[PDB]
Amino acid sequence: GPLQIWQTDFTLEPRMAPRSWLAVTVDTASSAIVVTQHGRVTSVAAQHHWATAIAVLGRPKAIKTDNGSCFTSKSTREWLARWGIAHTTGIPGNSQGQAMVERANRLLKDKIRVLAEGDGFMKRIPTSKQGELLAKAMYALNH
Amino acid sequence: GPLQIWQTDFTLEPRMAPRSWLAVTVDTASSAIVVTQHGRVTSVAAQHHWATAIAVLGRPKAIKTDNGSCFTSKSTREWLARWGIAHTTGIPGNSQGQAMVERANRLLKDKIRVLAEGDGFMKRIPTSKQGELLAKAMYALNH
Repeated sequence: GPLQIWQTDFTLEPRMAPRSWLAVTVDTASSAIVVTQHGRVTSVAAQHHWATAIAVLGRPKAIKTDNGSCFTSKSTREWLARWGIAHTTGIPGNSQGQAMVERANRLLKDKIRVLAEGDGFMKRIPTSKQGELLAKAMYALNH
Repeated sequence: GPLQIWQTDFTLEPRMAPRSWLAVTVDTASSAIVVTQHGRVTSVAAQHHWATAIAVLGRPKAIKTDNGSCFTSKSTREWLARWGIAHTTGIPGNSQGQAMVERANRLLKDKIRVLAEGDGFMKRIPTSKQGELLAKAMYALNH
């Protein structure tokens, strides 16, 4: 739709190392999730994530995040303005701007663990298998 | 929907080198496009592409391709059977199974060129900028 409001954060998932930082977006009205893998939490990683999320879900009206450096930076402020997307920040875990994405963090990590163990991976997923496993987890949660 | 029929092919786009092989899927009923970048045309690259496409569009009922090696291989036949997705092959360019995806190849390449030149890239896109540019092209065509 034309009035989406997203919540975005980062969560660490060592099953996906070396690119173990998962950037996670939930669309607040639909609950759809987009997830991407990153080697580090940086302003540019957030921006790469949102570029992917726009290609999957469409362009949102606003994004809610916490007040960490990758969200409060001049870089990210300009990227969001470039796209015409509004942005509000708050404290880590604030229920208003972040509780839904915290729940998606946990749903994703549980699903990644179940799929991985099912394929016989009890610890880190082999690098060559990670992309398809992450995409299967996203498919499964969105169904 | 639950009855999608896709057409998939590969097209070479040197603006995106070194990962210049674009895997392209169109959903035949909706005309939505998914595109991913690959360094080589292989059975596994097709499979990585379709894993992404399932996370974006949902699981299709069938996929139409040509009869190249990456589509007729025992590997790809098993991957598709694993997912419960039916598959038909035909001759390169057959209008029945491939004309729509050939049109998406051309729409994508034109859009990539327009965006790239707009950002001042007259030849290859800088590697660090390619992911977001490809995702912008996919967004723009699907809108």
